[PDB]
Amino acid sequence: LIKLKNFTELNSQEIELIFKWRKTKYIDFEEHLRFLKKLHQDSSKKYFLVFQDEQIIGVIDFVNITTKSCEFGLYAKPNLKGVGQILMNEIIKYAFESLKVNTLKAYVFKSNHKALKLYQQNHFTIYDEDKDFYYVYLKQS
Ligand SMILES: CC(=O)SCCNC(=O)CCNC(=O)[C@H](O)C(C)(C)COP(=O)(O)OP(=O)(O)OC[C@H]1O[C@@H](n2cnc3c(N)ncnc32)[C@H](O)[C@@H]1OP(=O)(O)O
Repeated sequence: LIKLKNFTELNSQEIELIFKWRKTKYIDFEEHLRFLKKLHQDSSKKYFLVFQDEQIIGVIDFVNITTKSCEFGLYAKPNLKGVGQILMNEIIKYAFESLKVNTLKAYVFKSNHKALKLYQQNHFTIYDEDKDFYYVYLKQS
């Protein structure tokens, strides 16, 4: 039902679509392609387009991937609501089962209450804070 499409396999329609989330100019298109090219070359980052029954519902990402940890991010398709939990399920499953990391980490601006609540609901704990960010983690064991 829920499937992950690696950014390394995106087609031009998908690239067009997702980078507009908030007449494509050549410089924007070219900058998106250069990003996708870096993803082909960098095993420490992985971005996925997430599908639910052949409909796009958001993007998830894992960066600073090591054998023990990673950072993650998520972004709901902007016309959809209530898909954060699905994206979070996928993030945790993929990190624990596919990357096999013990620690999942993120940081978010303190004003991002939607994201914080979602992380807290999935048993994340705030372990640090600076002027801009809260830093959260979840450990498998
Ligand atoms: C790459 C990155 O940007 S990573 C940083 C995190 N990602 C982002 O900030 C990207 C922009 N934001 C998003 O894509 C979305 O807002 C997401 C994915 C974070 C959340 O999406 P959704 O789950 O669709 O949002 P939704 O409107 O359902 O709200 C999620 C929950 O927070 C709750 N919430 C909303 N506002 C508040 C608030 N002020 N205080 C506490 N909780 C709140 C909702 O009631 C909801 O509760 P539930 O989980 O009990 O149902």
